[PDB]
Amino acid sequence: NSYPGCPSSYDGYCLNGGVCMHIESLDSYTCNCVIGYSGDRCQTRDLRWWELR
Repeated sequence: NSYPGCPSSYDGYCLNGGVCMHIESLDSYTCNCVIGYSGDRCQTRDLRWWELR
């Protein structure tokens, strides 16, 4: 499941320019970036159309 969360236990999980979101798949926290950036946060500073509709 997906859940909006991102404590200060990490450290700007999202960098470059991305939002922070908590996951329920394993109670893990992820992040979302934008074109030229994505993955676990914004590490994947690449393209790869990662969007639908």
